[PDB]
Amino acid sequence: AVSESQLKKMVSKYKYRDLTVRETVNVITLYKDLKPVLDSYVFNDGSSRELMNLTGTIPVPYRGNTYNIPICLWLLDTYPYNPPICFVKPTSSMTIKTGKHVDANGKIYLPYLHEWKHPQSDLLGLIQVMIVVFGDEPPVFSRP
Repeated sequence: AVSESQLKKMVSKYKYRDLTVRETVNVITLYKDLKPVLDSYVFNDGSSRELMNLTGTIPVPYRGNTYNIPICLWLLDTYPYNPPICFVKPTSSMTIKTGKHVDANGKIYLPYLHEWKHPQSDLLGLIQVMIVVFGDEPPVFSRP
């Protein structure tokens, strides 16, 4: 019950709508898998706010097979800086291989993303980085 029409109304509060709606579509439309979501956050029950996110899975060649590495997407109206946040949410069967980018908090803080600044930031690359980092050695593994 959240079509493109309703999406606009949900992302109307955002400042960079044209960039927030184009960045998401570009991905979900290219990776034909990422599903758009809308979750509002609160500051210790002191103040709420509308927030959009993207949850889905991304294939990956490993061990001679095609594994799926689930990952979530976070968005902001402008704060703290501007760039969208990244997070991972694997399944109970999967795990979180601690490393340099895949911390124990399902975070994906990458150097390429840390020092990332538009106009090269379209969200399309934000997903590609993981496709490469996870394409060499997926951390979501579960030690079969």
